[PDB]
Amino acid sequence: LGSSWLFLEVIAGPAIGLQHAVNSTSSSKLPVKLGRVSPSDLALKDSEVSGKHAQITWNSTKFKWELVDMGSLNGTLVNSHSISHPDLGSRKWGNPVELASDDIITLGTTTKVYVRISSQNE
Repeated sequence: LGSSWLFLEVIAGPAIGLQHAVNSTSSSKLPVKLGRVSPSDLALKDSEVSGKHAQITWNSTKFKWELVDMGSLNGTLVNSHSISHPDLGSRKWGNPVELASDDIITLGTTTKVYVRISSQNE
């Protein structure tokens, strides 16, 4: 580790108090996993998310941070905007949406996680 830093915090769900962060130098450990019950990184045990709603993974090539919607039954809205669950019946995995500092995700009825991204001079 040692490059950049992303931090997230569950603001309203059946697990208020879960936070997720990682460095831009993390490879197979970076891709976060927000979900109800599973190997996911955030435990949002809300019926809205059968198992996993969404996650995050970014690129250091174009320095971009985007999240995806794994079977977005309820849907994952970024900054109050359904960016990856635009098609219900489709339940498509969706394409990675780029998140930003001060953003906000909602993968259910009220489960909303704060999106923060800060650097680190090491």
